Amino acid sequence: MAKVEQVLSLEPQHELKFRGPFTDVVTTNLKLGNPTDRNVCFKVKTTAPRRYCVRSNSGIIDAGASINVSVMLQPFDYDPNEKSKHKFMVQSMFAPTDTSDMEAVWKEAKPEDLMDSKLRCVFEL
Repeated sequence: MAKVEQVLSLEPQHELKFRGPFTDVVTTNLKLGNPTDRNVCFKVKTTAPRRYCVRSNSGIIDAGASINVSVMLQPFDYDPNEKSKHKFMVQSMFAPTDTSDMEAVWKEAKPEDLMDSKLRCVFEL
């Protein structure tokens, strides 16, 4: 668990993308914890090769650990996947232009998010 109010309080849409996604707002706000459908846990690390974004729908909650902060060791956990070459703070090289956008998100407001959001969405593929 974590600061339900400080960290999980995602409802204040102020500054972020543009508005509240349909699936994300509900799924994110609804799933303020267990990100799986089956099994009892929070996260593990290793995941399955989907190349579409850790879904963790199968309830391989052990698979849905690299979702972000859920991890306990590292937000990247790219250990077993050197070919894929991953990293969370370092990810700005792989593409994530949003890294510089982090400060710009609140500084520039939505206008900056819309640009970096559309940019990351297209780059992510």
